[PDB]
Amino acid sequence: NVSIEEFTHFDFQLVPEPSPLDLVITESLKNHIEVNGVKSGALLPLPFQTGIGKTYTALNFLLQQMLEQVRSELKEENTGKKSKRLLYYVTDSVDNVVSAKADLLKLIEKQTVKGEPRFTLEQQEYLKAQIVHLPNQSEQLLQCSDAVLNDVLIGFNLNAERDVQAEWSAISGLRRHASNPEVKISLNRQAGYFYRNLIDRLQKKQKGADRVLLSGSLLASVETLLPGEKIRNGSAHVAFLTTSKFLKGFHNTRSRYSPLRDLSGAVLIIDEIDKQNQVILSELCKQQAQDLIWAIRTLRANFRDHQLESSPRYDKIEDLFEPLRERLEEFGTNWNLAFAFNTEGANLNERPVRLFSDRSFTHVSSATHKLSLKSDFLRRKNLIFSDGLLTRFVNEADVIYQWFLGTMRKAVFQYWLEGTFQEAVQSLLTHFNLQEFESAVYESFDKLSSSKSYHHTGLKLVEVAHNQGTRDTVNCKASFLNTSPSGVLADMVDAGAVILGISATARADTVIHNFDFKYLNERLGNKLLSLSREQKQRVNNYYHSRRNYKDNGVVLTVKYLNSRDAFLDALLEEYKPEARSSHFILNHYLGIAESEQAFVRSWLSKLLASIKAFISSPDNRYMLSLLNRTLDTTRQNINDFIQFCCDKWAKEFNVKTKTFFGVNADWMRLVGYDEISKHLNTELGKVVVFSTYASMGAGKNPDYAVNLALEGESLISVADVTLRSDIDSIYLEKPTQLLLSDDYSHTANQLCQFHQILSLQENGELSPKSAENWCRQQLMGMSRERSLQQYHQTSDYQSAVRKYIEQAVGRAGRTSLKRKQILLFVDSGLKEILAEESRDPSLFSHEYVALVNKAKSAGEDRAVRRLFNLAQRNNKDGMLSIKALVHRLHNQPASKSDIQEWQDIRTQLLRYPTVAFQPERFNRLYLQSMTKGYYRYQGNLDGDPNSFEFFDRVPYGDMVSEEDCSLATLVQNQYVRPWFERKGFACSWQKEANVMTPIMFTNIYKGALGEQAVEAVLTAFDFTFEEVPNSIYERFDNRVIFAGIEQPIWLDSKSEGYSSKIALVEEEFGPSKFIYVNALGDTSKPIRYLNSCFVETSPQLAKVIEIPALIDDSNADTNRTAVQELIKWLHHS
DNA sequence: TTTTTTTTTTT
Repeated sequence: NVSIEEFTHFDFQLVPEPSPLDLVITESLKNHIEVNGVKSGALLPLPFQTGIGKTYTALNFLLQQMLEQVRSELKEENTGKKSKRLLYYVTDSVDNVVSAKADLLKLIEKQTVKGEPRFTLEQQEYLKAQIVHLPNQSEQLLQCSDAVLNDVLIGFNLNAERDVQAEWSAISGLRRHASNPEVKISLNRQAGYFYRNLIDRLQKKQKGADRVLLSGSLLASVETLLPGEKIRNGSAHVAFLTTSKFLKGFHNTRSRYSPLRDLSGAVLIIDEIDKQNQVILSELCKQQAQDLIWAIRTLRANFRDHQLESSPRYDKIEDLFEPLRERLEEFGTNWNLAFAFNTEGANLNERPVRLFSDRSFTHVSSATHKLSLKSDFLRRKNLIFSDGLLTRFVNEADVIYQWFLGTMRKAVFQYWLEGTFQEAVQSLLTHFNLQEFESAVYESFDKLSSSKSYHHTGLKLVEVAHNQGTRDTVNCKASFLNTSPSGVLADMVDAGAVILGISATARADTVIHNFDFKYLNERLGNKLLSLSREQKQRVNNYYHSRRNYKDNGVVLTVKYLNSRDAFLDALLEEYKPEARSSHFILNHYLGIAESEQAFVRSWLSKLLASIKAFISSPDNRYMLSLLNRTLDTTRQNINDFIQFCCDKWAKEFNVKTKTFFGVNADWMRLVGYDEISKHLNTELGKVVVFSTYASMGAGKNPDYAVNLALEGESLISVADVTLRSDIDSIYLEKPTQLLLSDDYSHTANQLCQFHQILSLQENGELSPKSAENWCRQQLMGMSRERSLQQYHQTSDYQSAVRKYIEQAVGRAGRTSLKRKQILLFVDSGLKEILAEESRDPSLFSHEYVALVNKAKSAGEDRAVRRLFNLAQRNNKDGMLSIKALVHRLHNQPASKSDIQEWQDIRTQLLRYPTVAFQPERFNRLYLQSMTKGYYRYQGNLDGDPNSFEFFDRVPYGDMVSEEDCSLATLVQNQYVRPWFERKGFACSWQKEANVMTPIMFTNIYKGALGEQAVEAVLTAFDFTFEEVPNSIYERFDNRVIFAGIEQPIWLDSKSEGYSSKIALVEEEFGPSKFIYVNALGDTSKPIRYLNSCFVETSPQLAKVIEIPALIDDSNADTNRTAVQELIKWLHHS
C-alpha cells in the first residue's frame, strides 16, 4: 500500500523535453492566468492533427497536472484547506475512453527522463491509483468479481435479503457462460437494473444512522464496485468517462454526483471536441415531455395555501416563491383553470395540433386556422375552437413552468453544495406537496434589456391531443430544449472549468457539426483562448518536421474524377456479354431500378475509375474507399460487379488485389480491422477496403505492420528523428446526409431538427423568412430530401463538407512511413467546395493542403450574407418584442417589470443611438451596418417583419441616420441641450457599425426624443412632471402639475380612439385638462382647442388643447406664444 | 427534391 510520501525526494522540476504542442498548451494556459485570473475557467481549442502525437500530448498534460497536485499536497499539507482538484478525460465513445486510460497507465509505467525511469515502482503504483474509470452501471457490475460483490453484500448485510440473493445468483449463473449475444444483452439489462437496486439500498443504509464503517478489504470492495467512491473519499481525482456519463453523473455510497454542479477548479480534456456538440444535443433531446395543463393546475392548486416551516433553515425562500404564487393565481383566474380543456368542432382525432415556438419571435402552428380558447360557463369547460389565444395560453404556461423550475434551483441554493441538494429538493417539494415534480426538478438542474440568443433560450414543441382513454379532455404535451450545446459549454466555462478541446477540426465554421464559436466568443470573451500567430507557426513547423514530405521526395497526387458512363458501360458489357444493353444489365443483375440508375451510374463510375487507377499503380498497396453507403450483403449484386472489375484489373496488371467489402462498425467488432493489417503484413499484393465516413470514426487506427520483404522499395520515412505504415491511396466520395438525424426512438419529436434551423437562423446563415418557412414545413411533416435541399443552400453546409473531408485524410495519415507516391482520388463534386476553402492553412494536414491546392488550380462573401440576414433577424426580434411589450402594457394593470423594461429600452436608445462594439445586454436593439452611422432599408413597420430589406440591396429606401430624426435641430434649442447634457443623452450619432434597428428608430427613438424635448422645455417654465400610474400607463406620456392650478393635467407628446382614451382617463380621475403637443413643427400654425369629442370650441369650454409645434424647426427657437397661451388656458380652469 | 451510418446511458 503506497502513500504520498513516496514523492518526498521526487524532483518535480525534472520534465521530459517538451514538444512544441506541450509548450503551446503551457503558454496558453499561462496567459489565461494573467488575463483572466486564477479562478477563471477557460476554453482552449487545440487543432492538433491526430497521429502526430495528439494523444501523447493530452496524456502528458494530464500527467503534469497529477504531479502538481502531489506537489501541492506535499508543500501545503499543513494548510488543511485541501482541494482535491478533479481532472476529467471525456470523449464520445467507450473504446476511446478505455484506450486513453490504458495509454495513460502505460505512459506512467514507461516514461523516461534522460534515459532513466521517470518514476519508481511505488511512485507508479501511487499515480495509477489516482486514476479511475467510470463506465455504465451494467458494465461496472459485470467487471466486478463474485468475491468483491459478496464482500459488499456481507459488510452491508444485504446477504440476508432474499430478492438480492436471488437476483445476484441469477446474474452470476447467466454470467457463467454468457457466450451467446442475446445472453449478453439479457445479462446487460439485468446487471444494470440490479446495480441500480443495490446502490439504492446501500445508499439507504449509508444515509441513516446505521453507517457501515468502510475499511480495508471491504473499503476496497466498495471502491471496486463504486469507482466514484474513490473520488468522494479523496483517494482518486482523475476520471476517464464518456460525455454521456459525464452529463449523467456517477454514484458513490452517498448519492449520485453530478460533475456539472461542481465544475469550479476542474480541468477537463475533451477529445474530438466538435463531435461533442451532437452528443450533448442527443442527451438534451431525451428529456421527458410534460403536460402543461396538468403541471400548471397542480402548481396553482398546491401553491394556493401550502407554505413552508418558517425556521432559520428556510430563510428568504418563501420570498423567492411569492411572485410565482401571484402569477399562478392571476393565470388561473384569467384562463379559468377550474375547468378542464377540450377541443370543439374540427376532428382533433383526425390530426392533432402541434405548436412550435422559439420563445422569442419564431412561432409556427400546424393548424391552418388561428385556434382560440373560450371558457364556457354553462358547459363549464375551456374549449379550443377554430376561428389567437391557444398559443398565448401555451406560451404563458411554459413561462410559468420554467419559472417554477428556476425558482426551485434558486431555493436549493438558498437552502445551502451537492450533498445538501437532494435534501433541499425533497424538503421544498414535500413542504409544498409537490412531490410529483421530483424527476422534473432533478433533470432540469443542469428580455430586450438582456442578452438574447437562441443558445440560452432554446425552443419548445407542444402537441395538443386528447388525453389517453378520454374523448372529452385534451392535454398539452410539451417537450423543451432549454439551451443548446453551445450554451452548456459556455455554462461549464463560466462555472470555472478549464476545458481543453482537442480535435483537428475544433474550429470548423459550422453550427450543425460543431459548437457556435461566434456565440462562444461573444459570451466568453477572452476566456475563450486562442493560440496565437507565432504559436501556430511553431506548431506548423513541428508538424512539418515530423512529416517532411518534400525533402524526402514523397509526392501527393490528387485527381478529381467525374462520371465515366462510357467506361462504366464498357465494363458492364464485359461483365454480362450476353445481355442486350447496359441499362438492362443494371436493372436486372445489379438490381438498380430505372429511377436510381442515373445516380448509381454516377457514383459507381468514379469509384471504379479510382480502383483502376490504384491497381494500375506499380507499388501502392493499401487503398481505402470512403463512400456514404456500406457495400454489404444488402448490396451483394453491386459487390460482384466490383469484384469482377477488380479481378479483371488484377489479371491485366498482374497484381493480386484482396478486397474487403462492407467493413462496417459491427464488422470491425466481430471481425477486427487487424485482418486487413495481417493480410498486408503477410500476403503479397494490393488491398482495397470499402468503408464509409461514419464507419471510420475517431479511434479506428488503420495502419498496418510493415514487412520489408513485401513492401519493395516504395516506403520511406519522412520524420526527421525516428515499423508501421498506413493508407497509400484513398477515394473520397462527396459526403451526403449532412443534417443530423438519429433514426432511433428519442428523435420521434423532431426536436433536433428544429434545433438546427434555429441555430442556422441564430448564426445568420438563414434569413428569418427562410428559417420560418423551413420550420413550418418541418412541423407539417417534411421529406429528408427536402430538408437536406434546404440545408444545401447554406455556406454552413460547405463548411461541414470540408470538415468531413479534412478528418478523412487526417485519420489516414497516422504514421511516418510513406510511399514515394500517395494517391488521392476525389469525387468531382467536391472540387467546387474544396476550391472555396480560404482559412489560414497553417494547421492543415499535408493531404488537405494538397486537395485544396489541386482544387484551386482550376479556378460570394459569407460575412456579407450574414450581415443581411442578421439585420433582418434583429429587426424582426425587436418588431415582435415591442408589440408583445406594448400589448402587455395596454393590458391594465401594467407590471413593474414592463415599465422598467420600457424605460430601460428608451434610455439605452437615447444615451447610445450607436455603439462601437457589439453590445451584450441590449444586443437586439441594434444591427451591424455596412456603412457607419447610417443605413437604408425598406419594409412595412406595421406589416410583415420577414419582408424587410436593408443595405445596398435597397439603394433607394428609408434612411436611418442622425439627419432623419433631426437630432441636430433638437439640441440647438437653448432648453433642450442642458437637459440632454445633464441626462447624458447623445447630442449626435457616433459613426459606428452598430446602429439601432428600423423599428427602434421609428417607434421608440423618435417618440422618446419628442417626450424628452417637451419635458426639457416645460421644466424650465415652472412645470412639474409626475409619473403616469399603472392603471392607464402608455395612454398618455406624463402627469403635469403647474403652480397655481390644482386641476390635474395630462400630457401627450408626439379621433374615436382618442375619445375612448379620454373617457377611460376621466372615468378614473374625473375631468382633467389634456395636452396634445408635437415638439417640432411650424410655430406659425394656429393652436387648437377641442372638447372631449375633439371638436373645436371656445377655449374656456375646451378640454383638450392641441399645440401643433412647441419648438421651431427652422431655428430651434422656443414657441413662447404657445407656452404663454397654454398657461393662460390653464388659468382659465 | 437527394440519395446513411453511427452511438451512450438510465430506465
